[PDB]
Amino acid sequence: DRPRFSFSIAAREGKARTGTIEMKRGVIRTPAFMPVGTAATVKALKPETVRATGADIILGNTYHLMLRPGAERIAKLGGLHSFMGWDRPILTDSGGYQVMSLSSLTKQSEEGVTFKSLDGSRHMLSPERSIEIQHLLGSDIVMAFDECTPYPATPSRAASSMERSMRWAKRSRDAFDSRKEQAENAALFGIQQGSVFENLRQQSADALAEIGFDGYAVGGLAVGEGQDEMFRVLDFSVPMLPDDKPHYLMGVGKPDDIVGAVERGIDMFDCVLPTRSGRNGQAFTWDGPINIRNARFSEDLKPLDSECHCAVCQKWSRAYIHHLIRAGEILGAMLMTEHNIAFYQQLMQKIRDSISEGRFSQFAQDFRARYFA
Amino acid sequence: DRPRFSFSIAAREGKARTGTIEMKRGVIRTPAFMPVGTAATVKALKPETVRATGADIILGNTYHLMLRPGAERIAKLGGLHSFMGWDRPILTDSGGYQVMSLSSLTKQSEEGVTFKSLDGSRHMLSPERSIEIQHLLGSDIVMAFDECTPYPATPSRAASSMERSMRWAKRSRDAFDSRKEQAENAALFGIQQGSVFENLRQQSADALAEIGFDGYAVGGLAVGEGQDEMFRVLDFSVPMLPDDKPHYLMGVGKPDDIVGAVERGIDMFDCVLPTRSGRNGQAFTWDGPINIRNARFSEDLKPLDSECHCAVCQKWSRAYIHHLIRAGEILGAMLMTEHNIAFYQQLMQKIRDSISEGRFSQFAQDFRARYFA
Ligand SMILES: CNc1nc2c(CC[C@H]3O[C@@H](OC)[C@H](O)[C@@H]3O)c3nc(N)[nH]c(=O)c3cc2[nH]1
Ligand SMILES: CNc1nc2c(CC[C@H]3O[C@@H](OC)[C@H](O)[C@@H]3O)c3nc(N)[nH]c(=O)c3cc2[nH]1
Ligand SMILES: [Cl-]
Ligand SMILES: [Cl-]
Ligand SMILES: [Zn+2]
Ligand SMILES: [Zn+2]
Repeated sequence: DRPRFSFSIAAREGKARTGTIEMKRGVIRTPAFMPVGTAATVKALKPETVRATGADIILGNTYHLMLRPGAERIAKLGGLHSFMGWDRPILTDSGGYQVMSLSSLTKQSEEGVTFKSLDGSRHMLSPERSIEIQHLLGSDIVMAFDECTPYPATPSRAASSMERSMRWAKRSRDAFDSRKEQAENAALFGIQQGSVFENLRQQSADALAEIGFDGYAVGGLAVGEGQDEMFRVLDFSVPMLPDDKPHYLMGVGKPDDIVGAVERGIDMFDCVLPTRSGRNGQAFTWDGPINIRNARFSEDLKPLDSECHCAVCQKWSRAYIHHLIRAGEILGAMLMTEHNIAFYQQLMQKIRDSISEGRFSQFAQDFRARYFA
Repeated sequence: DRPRFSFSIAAREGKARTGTIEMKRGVIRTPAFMPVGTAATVKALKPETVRATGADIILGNTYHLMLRPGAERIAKLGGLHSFMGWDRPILTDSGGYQVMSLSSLTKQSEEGVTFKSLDGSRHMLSPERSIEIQHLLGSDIVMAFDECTPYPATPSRAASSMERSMRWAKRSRDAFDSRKEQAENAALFGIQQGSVFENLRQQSADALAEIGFDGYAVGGLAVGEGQDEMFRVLDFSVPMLPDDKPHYLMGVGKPDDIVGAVERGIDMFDCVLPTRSGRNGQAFTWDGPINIRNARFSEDLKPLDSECHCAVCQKWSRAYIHHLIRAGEILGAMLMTEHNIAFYQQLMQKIRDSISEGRFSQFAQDFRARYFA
């Protein structure tokens, strides 16, 4: 039987790595893309379809599930896996991003964060409660409860925020370890903060490594800083993390962001872009994104992408999908989403294979030349 | 190879019949239920899923497709079957119901009907244009262009409407026959009108039989008359139609309506109820409909129906589907719709098998006793 957690690196090229994470519920091929399913569903897809696209793991969120249908309720019903019908690993975010994004709904203290408004209803999160919710969900990869520092941030505020997150990281560690069933069957990842500042990123990495985690996320990015800045921060931040554990870049991203992040040592990704923008009519192709709503696609018999191996591209035309999306038809959302998630997984497969073969640098160059032609 | 059209009756019980319609694109088992897909999609289902539920044929609509994406456009793209990815028979309604339902948008004459409002855009239908559109779509069963008489109607107005429909039926016949490819590969059904009046129903049946059609629809019902009245009209109306051709009751209906209509000699049905009410949270079960939104289902681990063989009932709980529908999630619509269409197809299968075995009367009684308990 598989271990609780084992990350193995099979091949490297520069800072890029490819390998596997073995967990009780399955193997995760890295670099990995995690489709997002905040409401216990990857929007518009059956779990079998998510799996058919090549996904090894999906992401859920403590915050959303706490509100609906409720953490205790999901536990009573047998856990998140049984509830939604996905039997493979699930990573759950801790709510720490919502601490920032929904801050106007919040009262924050060193103890935790209380969210208000069911109208005006209150829900509390803290390192202890976040870890408890993730246990109730039966999460396989549990994220520490942090605060995603807003961007931009002054060095003083970035430091204060990061320092609180490191204290919360220790509390997350202790809460996780104190629950035997969780400690024995799930993994716990810490989240590096520090905004765009090298010294704070170093302090955060050191604090997290001292505590010790199964994996290390780079938090606090993909919050409006832009690719140049994000890459600049990754350049110094990723090498600060333990080399022998997975590196997870939260919230990234567009295909080119993913490629560049892998070039900088990232092993795991999540983003709503393929799902959300899919429902909005944006389809990813090897020649760049297209908006299927555009009148130029109304009689285009080609598939969304000329090479894509997904079921959507095997069967339906751009013209049909154009019609569906224009008409607001549910099947439009379904087909766009399946194709985009499949595209993302094919991207990850090409990345993995090219690293394994020592030709990732060439792949990255070729990918960019064509995607941005 | 299969014929253009051959209806064979394999077994009978009272007025009920079971058999097959063989057409070039496939065999239709009767009594048959046709899922509705007005916008070139059965809402929230891939065609493969529609087929997996047991559907042999689906319904499209001349009116909706004329407006979006356009009949000529669909023809240019290779026809409706290729466009939407359903390779089996498709029946297309003629627009005659919309002549009534959208009458405030219309100017009507003996020549046809023009619909207004793309803002204020005009679109014309007539027997000739309706049949032409259905040809452009590549419909397998073409419906005559009629007018669904509003309900209630005075005998005078019902007569005038019916008489116009019979003139339009002859024009539909001639338009269909004048197009060699259509005449050789598709079938044409006439539509009986006459409101709730026996003498007008008889005149309409006689006119249609004199013209001659491949099948005969009972039109002008399921327009607010209620089951008692609908059944009363079917009691005298269905025997007026040629016995050796299919009898299609347009717009019906709830499960009990279908059972009673089969008891009265109906072979084919269409209705948006399982799809539309599915998206609205109504699930059909052998113990009657339930509304999955109801709080009583929030922690109910049972499938939607205890006996249903559909994929949804094999995998997901009422509690999960309750959550999805409450959350407005697309997967909620998908799962409810697949289950409801599967339920309807299982109903049709039970009807067919019971007629084949000479125990349909018993089935109808048992069905009603449990469904309305
Ligand atoms: C988009 N960029 C981005 N996403 C981020 C997320 C996930 C949001 C999570 O919240 C939901 O999206 C709003 C989804 O479930 C998503 O996985 C983050 N989560 C934590 N705990 N800490 C961060 O510093 C953080 C930074 C992010 N930057
Ligand atoms: C609901 N009851 C009912 N439906 C009916 C339809 C189909 C509407 C068609 O229009 C669309 O639904 C509005 C769907 O495509 C549907 O198949 C009818 N069509 C014709 N041509 N003539 C009728 O007398 C008629 C009567 C109906 N009664
Ligand atoms: Cl999404
Ligand atoms: Cl519908
Ligand atoms: Zn594709
Ligand atoms: Zn079912």
